Amino acid sequence: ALLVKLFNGCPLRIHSTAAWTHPSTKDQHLLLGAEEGIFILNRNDQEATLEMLFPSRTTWVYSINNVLMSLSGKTPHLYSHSILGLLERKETMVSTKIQDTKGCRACCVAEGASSGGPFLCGALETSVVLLQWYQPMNKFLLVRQVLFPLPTPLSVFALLTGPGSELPAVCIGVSPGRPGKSVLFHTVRFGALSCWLGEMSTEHRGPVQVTQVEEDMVMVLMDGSVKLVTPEGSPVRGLRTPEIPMTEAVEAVAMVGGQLQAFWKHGVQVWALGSDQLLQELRDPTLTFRLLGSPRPVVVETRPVDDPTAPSNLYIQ
Repeated sequence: ALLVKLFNGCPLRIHSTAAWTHPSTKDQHLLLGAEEGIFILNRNDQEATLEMLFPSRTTWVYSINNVLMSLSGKTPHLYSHSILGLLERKETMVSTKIQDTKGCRACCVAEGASSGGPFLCGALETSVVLLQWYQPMNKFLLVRQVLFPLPTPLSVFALLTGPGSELPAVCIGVSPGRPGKSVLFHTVRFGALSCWLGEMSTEHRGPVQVTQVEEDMVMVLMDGSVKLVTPEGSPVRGLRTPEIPMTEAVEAVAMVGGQLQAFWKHGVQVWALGSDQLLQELRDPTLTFRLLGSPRPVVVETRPVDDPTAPSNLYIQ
């Protein structure tokens, strides 16, 4: 009804997805970070093929132009890959390990924008690394490494950028603020050493998610609700009612066409604007749904309930 099938019976264990379009061509290819390695999804006519590009286990994947960034290896490192190079090594290294990223547990992205980004932030043990996009070399460069108070286990790990921020800041948690209107972000600027005590609610209740969707708007999933707030955590005035209660046990959310897409164990819901309608909805108790990537593109995974051993089907939005 809403989801378009990409692949039938995927035997891979997929952790992360990102998109890429071949220059001088039309169709974008899906890049997949899997336990089995990095794959590209090709499609000649009505046949889809998953082609391996990089053999190391991969938990995180990200592309900009013709560069693929990845978190890979049994001992994790941040990598950069030439996508064209990877492809040319499979036609019938181009892959560089990045310094000081050994043991990296997680990477988040900030799409600049006024700050001369994009920016990558990798979490280590007692420190974080900050990488900045450097166009003249089409390369991310490590501009700052700093000691940082990292929770264990990592929960929220996102980059927030307010207007006027020269650099993004690190958000490693979120808490309730004004009941049903605002949130309190746990953001630490680079070089600062802060943490939050007391009512450090052990994982609130269930699913939590912090995702900056606009220069001055952050999407927050917390305590069965989705709030649209400023990067400082204030409610976004203009327009009205920036909160949407979740009817389902929503696990993940995304902002796509200015619309809110929610994902839960047995479905996908679409919501409109600042909070009003409910547009489309996909429900199926026989299928276990799982968000793989968002918002560009949205990639969703299904399996028969409840057979996690089974191969999966892949979809786009």
